[PDB]
Amino acid sequence: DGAVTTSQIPASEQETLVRPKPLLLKLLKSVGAQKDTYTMKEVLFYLGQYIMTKRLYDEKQQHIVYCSNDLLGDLFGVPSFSVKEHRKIYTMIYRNLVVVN
Amino acid sequence: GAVTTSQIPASEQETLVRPKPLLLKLLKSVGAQKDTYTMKEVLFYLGQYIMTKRLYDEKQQHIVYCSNDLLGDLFGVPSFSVKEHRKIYTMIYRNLVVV
Ligand SMILES: O=C(O)CCC(=O)NCCCCCCOC(=O)c1[nH]c2cc(Cl)ccc2c1-c1c(-c2ccc(F)cc2)ncn1Cc1ccc(Cl)cc1
Ligand SMILES: O=C(O)CCC(=O)NCCCCCCOC(=O)c1[nH]c2cc(Cl)ccc2c1-c1c(-c2ccc(F)cc2)ncn1Cc1ccc(Cl)cc1
Repeated sequence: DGAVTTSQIPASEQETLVRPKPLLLKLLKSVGAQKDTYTMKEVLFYLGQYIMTKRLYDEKQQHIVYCSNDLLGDLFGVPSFSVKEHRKIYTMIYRNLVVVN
Repeated sequence: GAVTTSQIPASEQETLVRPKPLLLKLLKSVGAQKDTYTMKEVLFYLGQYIMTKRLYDEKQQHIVYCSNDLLGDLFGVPSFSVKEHRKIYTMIYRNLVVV
């Protein structure tokens, strides 16, 4: 299973095991995820998959994602965001999941 | 899909190309349906291929290790930097056939 690491977020935090809520789980499965429980790295991996495959990044500024009017925009609750602002991105993903025990 | 740059003239990114069979197969493995693409479109599918297979280095995410992968056979290097767009265009241009 794919996973991505960032240098901006503590390791132990990236390794948290989590259970996506239904909308998020549906998004992940739409890009090939098979399971119900993931580390946060694996969640970041499949969301990268999704952004890429729907070409949500802006053609001119490819670090800006326009998620407005898209399921991702629903989940995150913003029209757009920068892929450089990782803590921000973790904050947005968190309300869409439950931590496992 | 489609993607573009700014180290390469935008006109040139729109150039219409016909990948050779191995490169075409690589593109088919990530969902490309056509025989001919814009260079932008080819780049887009190559970026997807690299993302999906995690060819990029874990730490240095702008470095791609293609050694021992079909991508390496095509490109003829074991690694390269995604920031060197001309070098990447050149590698792709060597893997086309004529429409
Ligand atoms: O040329 C330059 O100057 C810059 C080029 C460059 O450095 N490119 C490197 C791209 C590396 C991509 C590695 C894989 O990344 C991911 O899996 C990933 N997952 C994400 C999920 C979200 Cl919600 C947002 C972004 C990404 C993302 C990604 C992306 C990305 C950009 C556009 C796109 F369509 C897909 C992914 N770029 C870097 N990353 C790494 C990353 C990891 C964790 C976090 Cl919290 C944020 C970012
Ligand atoms: O997290 C951070 O702090 C910084 C991260 C960041 O800035 N991310 C930028 C967003 C990534 C953009 C994704 C869309 O890009 C592509 O479609 C693309 N296609 C390629 C084909 C090859 Cl052979 C190599 C790289 C890419 C690539 C890509 C990538 C990339 C990096 C790692 C990866 F696994 C996949 C794509 N990063 C930027 N790009 C843009 C780009 C466009 C044209 C050319 Cl000639 C070179 C690069």
